[PDB]
Amino acid sequence: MEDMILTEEMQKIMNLIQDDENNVFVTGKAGSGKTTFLKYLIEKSGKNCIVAAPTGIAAINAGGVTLHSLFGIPFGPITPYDRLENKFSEYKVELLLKMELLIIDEISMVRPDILDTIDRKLRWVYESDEPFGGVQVIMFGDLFQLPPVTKKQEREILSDFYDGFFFFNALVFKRTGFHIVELTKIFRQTEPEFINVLNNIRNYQVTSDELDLLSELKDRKISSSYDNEYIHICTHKADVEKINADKLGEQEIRNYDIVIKDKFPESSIPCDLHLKLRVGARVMSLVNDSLKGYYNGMLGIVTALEDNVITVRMDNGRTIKFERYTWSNTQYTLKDNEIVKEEIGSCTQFPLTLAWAITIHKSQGLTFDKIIIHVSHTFCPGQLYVALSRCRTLEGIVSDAFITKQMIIPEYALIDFERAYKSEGNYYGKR
Ligand SMILES: Nc1ncnc2c1ncn2[C@@H]1O[C@H](COP(=O)(O)OP(=O)(O)O)[C@@H](O)[C@H]1O
Ligand SMILES: [Ca+2]
Ligand SMILES: [Ca+2]
Repeated sequence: MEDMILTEEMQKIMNLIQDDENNVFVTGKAGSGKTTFLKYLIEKSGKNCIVAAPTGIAAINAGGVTLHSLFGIPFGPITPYDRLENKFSEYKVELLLKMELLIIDEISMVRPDILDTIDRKLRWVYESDEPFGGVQVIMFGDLFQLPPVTKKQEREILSDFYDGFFFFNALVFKRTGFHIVELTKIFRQTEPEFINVLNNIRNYQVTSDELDLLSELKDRKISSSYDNEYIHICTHKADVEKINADKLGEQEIRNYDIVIKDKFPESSIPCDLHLKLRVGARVMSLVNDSLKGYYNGMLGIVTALEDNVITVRMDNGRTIKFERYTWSNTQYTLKDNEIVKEEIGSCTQFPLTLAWAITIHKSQGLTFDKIIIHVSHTFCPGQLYVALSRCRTLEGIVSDAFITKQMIIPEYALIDFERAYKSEGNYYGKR
């Protein structure tokens, strides 16, 4: 990227990371430039960086590696007194010993014990008492997107040792801490009234006027149809697959298989395994290409299907000839005494997926012009905030049922964290 804007908030982060004793939590809503600024921070860093993330898909998109493979972490809850098989290769040890700056993306998807397992592993390899073995730690993510639901079993094992199931509850943050910088510029568009409604909801300050706006979002006619430009945002996987497949149909179906090359983790695959399409299918772009003119999350309609090209007319009116795309699975090594990346696998497939409907989970980090919210009549803190936040404006939202005050379920663990650091020098943990 070459026309990137350097905001005062981004420079504040760069100012902070100069002092290599400073850890930093970089946060902000979808569209506030976290992924782009991450890349900038990489390039403009005089330090051997490693980028890691808690899922393969997020690792791949950030150009990094999973936390579990980087540090050899067993899958499952781990107390501070569960003993680790600290078996690392001589190369992994040498690599970790050259890491000066660890960057964790999607920090809010990191279950807290994993940070502590990481702190322990680094202390063992550095033979030090300093948290994370003295390595500087930068963390990127939206504080207000919930992590994976805690499985009934992890719940029981871990509650004896932790106060909460958010990343800042890691025990290491009694021994170290971090500055917080929220990115507040939304580059795609700037919408005060909508942004203020989202914030009022997440802070449980909804005014009676705002409660009335939510009521007017209901529209049975629009929300029960599938031929408009609205995308159905639903919580459950089954509902989205039902809607997408129902609309796809069985007549004149074209199939495109994923091509795997060398070593690629199944759960890191960010595309369809068997992309099935037809002329007129509603689809979403999965990757960004500024020169070709599409971005991750752009919606369009298939108009032509050939062997190696899928022609799509996007919502903005442009026709685009999509070709297959190759995601690279990389890992870090040492070239001399410098950390570099090396490809160990790839997968190849058209970067499009059916998009009459998308899950709340698959749409993490995306915004759309027009959404139909399916009210999750269950409950759980923060659901309605997440669903509303999938839109770019207030006027673009439609609901399948009336939105009532009781559907606003606040997450007080998060409100307390925000208000506590905002009044403690934008810093959390030990000084
Ligand atoms: N520094 C920047 N200057 C100009 N545009 C930006 C900048 N950062 C992000 N954008 C724009 O915002 C959109 C995506 O932002 P992104 O980096 O994905 O933010 P996030 O990860 O917070 O969702 C793109 O349209 C991109 O061009
Ligand atoms: Ca992002
Ligand atoms: Ca240090």
